[PDB]
Amino acid sequence: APAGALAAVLKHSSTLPPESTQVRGYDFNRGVNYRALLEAFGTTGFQATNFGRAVQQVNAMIEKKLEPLTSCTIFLGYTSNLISSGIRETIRYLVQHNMVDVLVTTAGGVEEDLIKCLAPTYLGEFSLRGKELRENGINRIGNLLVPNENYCKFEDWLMPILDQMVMEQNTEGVKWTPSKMIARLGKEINNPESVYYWAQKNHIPVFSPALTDGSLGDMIFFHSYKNPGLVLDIVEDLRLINTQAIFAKCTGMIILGGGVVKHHIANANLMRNGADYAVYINTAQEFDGSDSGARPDEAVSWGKIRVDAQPVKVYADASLVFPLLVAETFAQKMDAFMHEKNED
Amino acid sequence: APAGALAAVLKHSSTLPPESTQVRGYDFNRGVNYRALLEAFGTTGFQATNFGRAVQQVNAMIEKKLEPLTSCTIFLGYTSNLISSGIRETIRYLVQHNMVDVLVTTAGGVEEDLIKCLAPTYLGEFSLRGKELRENGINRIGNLLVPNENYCKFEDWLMPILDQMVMEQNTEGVKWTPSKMIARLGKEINNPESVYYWAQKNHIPVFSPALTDGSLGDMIFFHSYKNPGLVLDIVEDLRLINTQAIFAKCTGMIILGGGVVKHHIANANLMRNGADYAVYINTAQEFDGSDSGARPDEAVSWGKIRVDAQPVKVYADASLVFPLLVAETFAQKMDAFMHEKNED
Amino acid sequence: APAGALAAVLKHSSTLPPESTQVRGYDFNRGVNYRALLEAFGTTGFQATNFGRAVQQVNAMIEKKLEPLTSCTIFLGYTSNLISSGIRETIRYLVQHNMVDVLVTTAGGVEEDLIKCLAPTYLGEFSLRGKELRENGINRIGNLLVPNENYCKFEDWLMPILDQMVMEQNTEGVKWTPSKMIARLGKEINNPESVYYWAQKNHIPVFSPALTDGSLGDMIFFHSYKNPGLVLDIVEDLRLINTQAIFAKCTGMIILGGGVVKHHIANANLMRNGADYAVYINTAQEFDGSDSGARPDEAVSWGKIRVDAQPVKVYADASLVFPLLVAETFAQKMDAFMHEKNED
Amino acid sequence: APAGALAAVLKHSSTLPPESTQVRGYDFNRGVNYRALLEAFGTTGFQATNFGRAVQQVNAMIEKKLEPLTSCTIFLGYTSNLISSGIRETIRYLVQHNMVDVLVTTAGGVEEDLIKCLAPTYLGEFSLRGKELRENGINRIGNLLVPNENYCKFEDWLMPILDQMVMEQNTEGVKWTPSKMIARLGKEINNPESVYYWAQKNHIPVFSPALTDGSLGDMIFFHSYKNPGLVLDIVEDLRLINTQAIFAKCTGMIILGGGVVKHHIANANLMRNGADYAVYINTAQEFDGSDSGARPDEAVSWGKIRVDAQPVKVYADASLVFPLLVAETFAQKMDAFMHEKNED
Ligand SMILES: NC(=O)c1ccc[n+]([C@@H]2O[C@H](COP(=O)([O-])OP(=O)(O)OC[C@H]3O[C@@H](n4cnc5c(N)ncnc54)[C@H](O)[C@@H]3O)[C@@H](O)[C@H]2O)c1
Ligand SMILES: NC(=O)c1ccc[n+]([C@@H]2O[C@H](COP(=O)([O-])OP(=O)(O)OC[C@H]3O[C@@H](n4cnc5c(N)ncnc54)[C@H](O)[C@@H]3O)[C@@H](O)[C@H]2O)c1
Ligand SMILES: NC(=O)c1ccc[n+]([C@@H]2O[C@H](COP(=O)([O-])OP(=O)(O)OC[C@H]3O[C@@H](n4cnc5c(N)ncnc54)[C@H](O)[C@@H]3O)[C@@H](O)[C@H]2O)c1
Ligand SMILES: NC(=O)c1ccc[n+]([C@@H]2O[C@H](COP(=O)([O-])OP(=O)(O)OC[C@H]3O[C@@H](n4cnc5c(N)ncnc54)[C@H](O)[C@@H]3O)[C@@H](O)[C@H]2O)c1
Repeated sequence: APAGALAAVLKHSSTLPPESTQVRGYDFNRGVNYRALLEAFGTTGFQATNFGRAVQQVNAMIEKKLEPLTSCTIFLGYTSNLISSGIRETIRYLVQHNMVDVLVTTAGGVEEDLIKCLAPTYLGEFSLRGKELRENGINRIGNLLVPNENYCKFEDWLMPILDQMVMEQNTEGVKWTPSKMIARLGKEINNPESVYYWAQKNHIPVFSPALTDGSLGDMIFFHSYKNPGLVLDIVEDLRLINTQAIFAKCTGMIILGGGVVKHHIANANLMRNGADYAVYINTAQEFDGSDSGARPDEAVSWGKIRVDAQPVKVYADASLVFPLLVAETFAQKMDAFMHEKNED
Repeated sequence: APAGALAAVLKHSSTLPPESTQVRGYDFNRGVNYRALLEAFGTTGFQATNFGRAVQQVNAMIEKKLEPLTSCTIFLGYTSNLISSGIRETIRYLVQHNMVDVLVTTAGGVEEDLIKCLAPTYLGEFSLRGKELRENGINRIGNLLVPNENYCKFEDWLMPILDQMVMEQNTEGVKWTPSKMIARLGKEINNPESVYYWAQKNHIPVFSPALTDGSLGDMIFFHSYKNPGLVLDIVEDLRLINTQAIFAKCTGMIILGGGVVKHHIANANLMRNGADYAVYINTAQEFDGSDSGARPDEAVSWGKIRVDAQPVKVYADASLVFPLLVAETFAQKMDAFMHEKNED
Repeated sequence: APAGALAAVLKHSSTLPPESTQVRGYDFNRGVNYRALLEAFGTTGFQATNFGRAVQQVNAMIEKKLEPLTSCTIFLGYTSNLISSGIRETIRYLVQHNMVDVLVTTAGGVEEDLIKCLAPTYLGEFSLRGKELRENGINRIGNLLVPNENYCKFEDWLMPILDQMVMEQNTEGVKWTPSKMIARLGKEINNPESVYYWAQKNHIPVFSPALTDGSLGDMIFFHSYKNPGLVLDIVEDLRLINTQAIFAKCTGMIILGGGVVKHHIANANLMRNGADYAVYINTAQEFDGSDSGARPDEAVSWGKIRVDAQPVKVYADASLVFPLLVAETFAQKMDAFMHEKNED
Repeated sequence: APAGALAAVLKHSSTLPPESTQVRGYDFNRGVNYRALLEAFGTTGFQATNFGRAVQQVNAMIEKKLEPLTSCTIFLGYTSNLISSGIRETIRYLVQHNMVDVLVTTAGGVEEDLIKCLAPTYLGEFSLRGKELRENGINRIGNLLVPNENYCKFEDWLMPILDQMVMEQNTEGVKWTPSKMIARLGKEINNPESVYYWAQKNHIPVFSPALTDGSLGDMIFFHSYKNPGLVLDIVEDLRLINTQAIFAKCTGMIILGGGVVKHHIANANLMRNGADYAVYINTAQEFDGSDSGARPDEAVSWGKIRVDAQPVKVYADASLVFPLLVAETFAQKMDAFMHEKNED
């Protein structure tokens, strides 16, 4: 056999350091121990290992936090489609129990939480044809369906609030911004199933720099005809979110998806020279040079994540991953959170 | 041989309709006829066929347009990373020659066009480690590099302009919005290599609902300490972009990337019950239910693309695709555009 | 407000049919009921809903099966990297308990199961540089590491077996094929942690048309110098796998990943005019026209999946998804499987 | 303004080294100079820059080659769907003019080249429903269509050849392997539009370890009933491809797509301790730990690409990219290739 071929293929290797962990998956001969099955993800490899790390990182944020400021300010960011899905429930649970500090989402992420209190969203199919659905006034969101009557109901609900918002702006001197508006709609919806109802109630601010890119925008638009003058300033909200990072004792970032939401949170944390913890769950890829698809390491070069931080990115659909992450982290510390509130 | 196996595998088929086109790629035995090679993409299959269709669709927008209003209002949308790349040149060419009507981009998409007039962006690698780059103050964007000194220069350049913007707001009654600001910075940069210099000059509006999510935002933030009060209203800009769709004789949408940009343009066109032409070039996928990754058909269900329109989506990095699309469309009609301006 | 704008945006919609299911995620206020949390994936939307469907489809295969033939022949296919990961354990569990009928994997999928009985694979990082690792003789597989000494040990282990295989071929008339070889190596490894040890023991055939594309191939190659003549025929294995589909009472397909494995299983089922059940878990996309990235519906056009079947594709990394699918399906029916074997 | 905030954001940076290249895209004010537009991809960034590098790397392989052995043995690998597309023409052009040395493809990649000489493939849509198409006996491949009558014609064409192949095996002692078979079918098809007709004619071997995974396999299967005994050995083909790498003066790898094809070529080059040049064009991602989605650097850790080589991976659909790469490389050196053959 060719010598060089043998040498190339049969190259010797010294052993790895003792610290090395072996790949090993959950053994179902033990039966189904869900906690152990989930912990086994850590040694399963690929994205399973990253999920395992995300659980450790989020648990570290929480532990730091349990040591109005807290020991660690957690920013929770998500894209609109996640509020359309059932992840809306998971997010509402975290906010209801004051487990995160700052929320930032896109317009869809705001409006659809309120609308779900008015009418439901349904399961559909990715394959459903647009023409046929439009003839029925049904809007398609992935494999989910939002009947357009939902937005008609949203309009009926919202208009009276916009009348009052412009009145208050003009007679009471109110300076409206996306966060102030979102807090208002949250108080107005007055429904325990609402993310913003709870955020408003727990004084957790919600940032959304492009609040006008959606249904709420359409309503603001039409309403501006009979009642012109409403102003939504994005500058004041910039100061608010940035100062939360700046004066935080320590920060963690839990970001689902990419775009403005992801970038906006990481830019705020650059103001303090980087977040101390960062966990991402998104399906974007880096090859196109997009910010949305950038590995957490690129954020390190910008100084948005501390050079000594251990950021984790899980490549996967959050609808699948987020509830499992919450089950193994926040949900496992309910007593600790309550204890901090004097309820345990 | 098993009968049912034979029947299943050897199932007969009638012939396809005469209208059917055969798959066939460019024959290099002809040598290199670039125009024919590009036209051959149409019958090559997969994304090549979609690129071929995108060329036909954009050419249709242009032809309709050549028949202050024009016969077809073209909205050009792009994400920030594309202005970081050399596609910034392609976009500036289209705007310089008044070939598109409305532009919408994200914050990075605005600021980096101006900054490139102050200092350049360089080629780097996706692999460059964040820690090492940060120790040098180098920001990484995909396989591109933006030295942080660039933003320091941006700050020196921008501050005087922000002083004047707040002065004008307070003594001259100016109501600032993202588009008005972008037009101002474009006039200020006064450089022929600037996209916004040309947009401002050709009265092509630029929308950017989250103009604060970036460097310009950081500068607005810091500046607000010595000179507080600047207001950036996103509501008035909503009326402006929506009315462009509403009063357009016909519309076309050329969108690179996804996120707010893509959604914002399609929402404006819903105001006229859908765009007449739509071409997309992005790398997002639909499985995660994201708006960014939605096939053009989902937009049809919302009524953002006319049910009778033939939208085209090319799955590919625009840095590769866009210059070829411009070469085969707009660049092929320079004389026609000039003719409309009485220069031919 | 513009009339047509209002009409377009405020289009009415009738209600959806009563059969419609509402999107709703798990409510953590209930605490952590893992079974309910997993069942809630079904109404969470996006890939979570598809995972929910995959569980229902696999449970249907199993139920049909529990009604040497069985009521439903399940083909289990997987790519090499999944045997490198801890999913190797999940697969071995299914095979150990005779829960699937036919296995098909690539070369890596065969050899690495045997090698893990000789030396372990470790956790590494996607970021580890190739040059540095090669200087140490460490092979990188995603975020996993395979020290090259592992293959040296594999060679020491395999050579004696290859000597015997060629002897038997030449003096005992044995006609070697990939499946016969894999069964032999499985018997030889004689380790309860081995997938092929169990397959061989439970008479579950393993197909691998390109068994030579890997380490086993390198060893076959070098060995052919001192002991030439070994023949591995891929034709006989074709008859074997095809006849399993043809004479099956009913079939189900559980495929992880794409490529040859996925295509080979679906082609065998075309021989019976399509599989009755099909569940896929892979991360491939359809835009490039690849077979690996084709939606299950394309398989329907070929007649590889029955037109009346309800195939499910989950877009996600199987290292994350497969153990959860097994927990909710096969692992929940251990007693039923044992009952069929007279052990309950 | 907060000091630490200013320090973090306004961090100074020294200038980059003089060797740094600036990002800059093609300026269409020059008109359309296709050669310059393509060369400009190099400084455009993202995948455009990688395409630019792929052109330089392939040109280096060719230059080395122009210095039966040649100075550089080029392995050309591609997946089946690319032969279904018009890229079949591009590949046939390279083979017709003896520009590559070894070809390796999957089963579909072999059979569909032959079938296209019998009947054409057509343009369809990704959206075409499987049920409807199957009722018509039309097979769907991405946005392409293959009428099933094509395979019926393939069967009529192939059977006589298989009768002879088994006759020759049994009376003339022929030992069949995938490469020997493919050479035979190539000679048999006797059509200048056939890739394998030209490969056979130019003595360019074609490897395909899973030649049975497709239509040719179905035909081999059915034929084995009346004429049993045909043997296709994959071991001898292993020696052939490996020795091409081993005894090559220098090697280059041009791989389109992933899977067996990609892995098989890189494994052969490991026999010589790595390929000297490597260019890849595929859409696979690394996150799932797949070999198909591995960055070229992982191949370096295995020693399949020389540690001192500059491999290039372009993330994009090859139907779009490959013809442009050939236009800028091989097609630009036709005279040089002919010169080496004494035709110039
Ligand atoms: N998507 C909707 O349902 C919806 C509804 C109303 C308005 N909008 C508008 O669309 C704009 C853009 O949307 P976003 O909401 O900005 O971005 P998308 O455009 O919603 O998502 C951006 C990126 O986030 C990642 N992502 C999306 N869903 C994910 C998931 N399930 N798991 C993990 N990663 C995921 C993907 O990488 C994607 O490319 C919003 O600003 C909003 O104004 C969207
Ligand atoms: N990316 C930057 O360089 C940069 C710079 C400054 C600020 N920002 C901020 O980041 C926010 C989010 O970015 P965007 O700019 O909103 O989105 P990304 O988050 O820039 O891109 C969103 C989606 O667009 C698609 N896309 C990206 N690049 C593409 C390409 N080359 N070809 C085709 N498709 C492509 C992808 O599917 C991607 O998931 C901006 O609003 C901005 O404020 C980004
Ligand atoms: N990958 C390895 O570790 C390895 C080891 C030895 C040999 N090989 C050789 O490489 C060849 C090609 O590999 P395969 O093994 O054929 O294909 P890959 O090339 O292993 O995977 C092919 C496709 O499967 C899907 N996929 C991969 N991993 C996945 C995951 N974690 N979850 C879901 N989907 C996933 C992806 O869409 C991917 O593009 C094999 O035939 C084998 O001979 C590979
Ligand atoms: N795809 C077909 O038309 C077809 C036809 C007959 C038989 N088959 C069988 O399917 C098996 C698997 O197919 P392959 O042919 O092995 O792999 P695919 O499974 O054809 O492709 C594998 C990977 O290659 C990459 N890829 C595919 N098309 C690409 C493109 N246009 N540009 C760049 N990258 C691309 C992708 O990352 C993909 O995940 C073959 O071995 C063959 O036996 C396929």
